[PDB]
Amino acid sequence: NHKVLLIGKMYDEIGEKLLAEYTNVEIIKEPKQHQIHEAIQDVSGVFVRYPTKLDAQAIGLAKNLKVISTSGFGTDAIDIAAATKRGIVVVNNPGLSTTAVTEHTLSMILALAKKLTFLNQCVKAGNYLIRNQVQPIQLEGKTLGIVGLGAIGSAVAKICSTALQMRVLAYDPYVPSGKADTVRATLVQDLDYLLTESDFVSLHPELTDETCEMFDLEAFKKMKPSAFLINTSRGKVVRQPDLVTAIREKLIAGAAIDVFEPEPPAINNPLYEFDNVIFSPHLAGVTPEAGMAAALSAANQILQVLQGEKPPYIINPKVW
Amino acid sequence: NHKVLLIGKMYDEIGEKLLAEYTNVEIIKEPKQHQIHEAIQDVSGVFVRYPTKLDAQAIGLAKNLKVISTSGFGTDAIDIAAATKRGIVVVNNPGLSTTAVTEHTLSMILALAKKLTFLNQCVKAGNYLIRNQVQPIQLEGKTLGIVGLGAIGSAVAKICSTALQMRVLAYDPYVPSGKADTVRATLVQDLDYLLTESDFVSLHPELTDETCEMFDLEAFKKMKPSAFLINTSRGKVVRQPDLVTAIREKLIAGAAIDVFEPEPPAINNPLYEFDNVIFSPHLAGVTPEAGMAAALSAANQILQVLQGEKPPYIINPKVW
Ligand SMILES: NC(=O)c1ccc[n+]([C@@H]2O[C@H](COP(=O)([O-])OP(=O)(O)OC[C@H]3O[C@@H](n4cnc5c(N)ncnc54)[C@H](O)[C@@H]3O)[C@@H](O)[C@H]2O)c1
Ligand SMILES: NC(=O)c1ccc[n+]([C@@H]2O[C@H](COP(=O)([O-])OP(=O)(O)OC[C@H]3O[C@@H](n4cnc5c(N)ncnc54)[C@H](O)[C@@H]3O)[C@@H](O)[C@H]2O)c1
Repeated sequence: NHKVLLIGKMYDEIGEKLLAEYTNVEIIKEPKQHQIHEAIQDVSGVFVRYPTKLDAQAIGLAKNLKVISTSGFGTDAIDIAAATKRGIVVVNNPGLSTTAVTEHTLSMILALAKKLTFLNQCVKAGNYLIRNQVQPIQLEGKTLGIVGLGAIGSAVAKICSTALQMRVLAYDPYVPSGKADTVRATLVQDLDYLLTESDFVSLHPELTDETCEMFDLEAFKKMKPSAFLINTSRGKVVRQPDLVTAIREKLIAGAAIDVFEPEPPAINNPLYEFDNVIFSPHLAGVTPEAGMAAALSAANQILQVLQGEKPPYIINPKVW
Repeated sequence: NHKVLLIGKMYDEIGEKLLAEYTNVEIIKEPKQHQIHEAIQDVSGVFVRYPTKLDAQAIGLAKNLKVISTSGFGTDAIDIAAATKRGIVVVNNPGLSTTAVTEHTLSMILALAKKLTFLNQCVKAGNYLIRNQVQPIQLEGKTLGIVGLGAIGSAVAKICSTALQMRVLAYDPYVPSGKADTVRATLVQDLDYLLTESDFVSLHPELTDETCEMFDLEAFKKMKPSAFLINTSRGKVVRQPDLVTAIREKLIAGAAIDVFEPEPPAINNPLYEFDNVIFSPHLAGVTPEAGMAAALSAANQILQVLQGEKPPYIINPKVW
């Protein structure tokens, strides 16, 4: 009966097999615009692999379209306004990768502290004697500043405070101090104190008007020159030209970045030049386990809409 | 009264200041052989920064020499036989870097699981789209095999089993099963079972005739092709040409290496070619905190010998 189009593969094939048991599924990978246009014309549901964009032209051509599902939390690459105008349900698939992002964050904190990429390059260049000039940092007793004490911020705080014996400060205007106590952190109401105290600052807030570009030049000026920034949250929490300035002018010692603004990043991003900035391509939340959870959630919500059942994660509820 | 020669700096200046309060200290850095010969002639004590060698010629020229201290555990670069022959006390400074090496090991396990160096290179090359071909590994529920359940092996096991929710197996013929239970690991008497079960194998044994080259080609053949090797113990625990073969032939998925055989490694080490092997220059145990502990221990033992007091860590006790 119903046809479904996957614009990009899911993060695990289980969701494709689930859809195929109930609908006629077509998958297109890294498609050109004309392939989207030809394949979307008669489908009832669409899945979009982040960060691929789904625009008003494609939505206008999709004469039978009832539901659009993203692959994870982010919907900024979907023209939601055009979908809402045509009564199309947009769902996302959030909150299914807490463990993945927590582990990734720990990996990046440790890689910066142990100067992993730099020391690796030195040894492979024949400069083992770099060990007379550079030492790793011991995490024990250092201060980690967490911005955003939500699901991931809490999980990172708990591991860093207990297993790694770090002092953990958390800034989050919307939680009680008891939430920080639970994970052996201290809630601080003054972001300036977190900035001046922290040896590592890791960003985990929801992206809002309040947190958009909250990490700008003024924030980097307050950080310790020896401190590192980690961002696995959203690219727009950081003002990218200001991070460039902060790295080049040595306002901070380095950064680890999994998220970008814009997404995908341009090929000539000015941050790539700096050996003390390390990158991953928005993969903090994409392990096989997290991908399977997100694939099942995306497939289930598509099937729900096609059967007239309300899905859990509607982004534009006024269409229902 | 007494003069002391530092062949290389200590890992922290506190030990140099402690020595200078009681002796006349000279420091030479990355010295040529003739500088060692001229500076050692009349000193009562010598400190040697790893992995610098102190040979029979230098010891024979050191007419007043009473004590040699290494910087850490390893004494293989000292001609102990020549020192013992002249009645010279050799001390090492062991067991002061458990936390440093534990943290470093975690950093390397996580960096391999999250494909850190590879994904960083891809993004900086403009290949963010590598995220359609490569996914990180989620550590939760995977099996870590620890070889050697001593101070560092136990500390790594405890963090990986509790904080990271890994299944931990330990091989160590000289501990009771209760020691593994304490850190939420399982002791296994069959090394083959650890090899076939593990997704990550991390080496932490003492180097003995039994553990020398225990990780040879036969061992790599039993490991999972998807598994990784981590070595922060001693270079001689691994048969280096066999690790080269294992990496090139894809018997294992990668490795992280902090220790080398020989030390220092040659500039054209065949392992450097492989992007899935990451290196650090024998720095797992050298944070500022661990360096300060080792520097104080080295300075104290030198001063002890110069005052006729027996130091804790004599390597050649038959001279006392
Ligand atoms: N890189 C990835 O692949 C990936 C995957 C999942 C989530 N994320 C992102 O990671 C971040 C954390 O995810 P989560 O599941 O823990 O979200 P969450 O909703 O559980 O927690 C977010 C926290 O941000 C806090 N916050 C709101 N305004 C703040 C402010 N002005 N200052 C400080 N904190 C503020 C909220 O009070 C909340 O506690 C989100 O931005 C999420 O979209 C990224
Ligand atoms: N990379 C560095 O900078 C650095 C720093 C400190 C220590 N190390 C090395 O790390 C390793 C671990 O150090 P540690 O302080 O935990 O030592 P430790 O003496 O506390 O423990 C070593 C363990 O090895 C075990 N062992 C002995 N024979 C074994 C065998 N055949 N198979 C498996 N296990 C066996 C012993 O029973 C013991 O439990 C040592 O080789 C040490 O020299 C490296």
